[PDB]
Amino acid sequence: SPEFMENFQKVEKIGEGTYGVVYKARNKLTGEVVALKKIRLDTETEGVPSTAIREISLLKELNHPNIVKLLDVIHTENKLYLVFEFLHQDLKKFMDASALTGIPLPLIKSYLFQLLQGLAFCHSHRVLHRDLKPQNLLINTEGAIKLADFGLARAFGVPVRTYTHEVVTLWYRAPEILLGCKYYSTAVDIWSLGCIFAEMVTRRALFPGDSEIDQLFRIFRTLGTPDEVVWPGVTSMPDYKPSFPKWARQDFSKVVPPLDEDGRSLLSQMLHYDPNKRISAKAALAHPFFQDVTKPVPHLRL
Ligand SMILES: O=S(=O)(O)c1cccc2cccc(Nc3ccccc3)c12
Ligand SMILES: O=S(=O)(O)c1cccc2cccc(Nc3ccccc3)c12
Ligand SMILES: COc1ccc2c(c1)/C(=C/c1cnc[nH]1)C(=O)N2
Repeated sequence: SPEFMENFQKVEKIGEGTYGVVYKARNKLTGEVVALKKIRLDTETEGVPSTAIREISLLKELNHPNIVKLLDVIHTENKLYLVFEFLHQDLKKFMDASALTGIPLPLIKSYLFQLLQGLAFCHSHRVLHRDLKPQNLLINTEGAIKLADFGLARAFGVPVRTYTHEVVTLWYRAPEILLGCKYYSTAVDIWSLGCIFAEMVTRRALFPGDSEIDQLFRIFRTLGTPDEVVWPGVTSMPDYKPSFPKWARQDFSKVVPPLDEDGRSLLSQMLHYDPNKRISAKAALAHPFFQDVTKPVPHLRL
């Protein structure tokens, strides 16, 4: 039974994603709360490009406990509304609410483990998220965390220039992308997740840059400016410049003080410069850091 936008009551804005504001809404019929993503279509040059639709088809096929569920799609004139299951909060809001004490370690471990399961599934299904950030990681009352707001390799609808997409995205962007690499791999998601892991532990973003070059310099200042020994081929990457400052590597003992050797070991493998040495989602699940992983329920307040 087709739904119509007149069947949904706006409740409040709950997020700012790649396509603008995300609304919490209530289906006037069932009384069910949902999340709405609006996409403005620009049927100009030729209409909707098959290419973009292909990526979306793969996303549509995804079915996993750690990937937000799409409940319905609503088409209008030049618009597209996606009706999603509503989850309590996103990771950014949760961290902001827990910044005075920080997220308990078992929860950090549980969320990272679940995100790795979600990514392992995506990567084995030809799907990369590409824009991982705390804001698009959704947590529910039952302790689950889910991936949402996937980035497409190909632009789909009309772009939405927000701080989140133009700037925040940069903070979690893999160095090979910043250096203009030809074709990147699923490893770019592992980098993003590694940055998020660090952030959950320190309660502060690891590399908050405001431009690609500033982002790159912030990364070099902490992990050290990469070289051919550490990352074979780095000096020949499209945007690499011999004139980049040469910073020495800082110890994770200083970068993420609270973590023990198992945590640092995992983090180091996720933030490896060489995409070829960066741990895979599947391999990460077997890391000893998750030896005592459980399924705790969070302390959500609003
Ligand atoms: O294929 S649909 O079932 O609509 C669909 C289902 C779920 C998510 C979608 C995201 C973008 C475009 C779609 N299709 C689309 C294609 C052409 C014009 C407008 C929307 C999506
Ligand atoms: O919205 S997302 O949270 O990524 C999403 C979540 C769950 C299932 C999805 C299926 C198709 C397209 C999506 N996203 C999408 C990405 C780019 C443009 C249009 C739709 C899906
Ligand atoms: C950006 O894309 C999406 C897709 C489905 C979603 C949310 C966001 C979403 C966000 C959210 C933010 N704070 C509570 N819920 C939600 O509950 N379901």
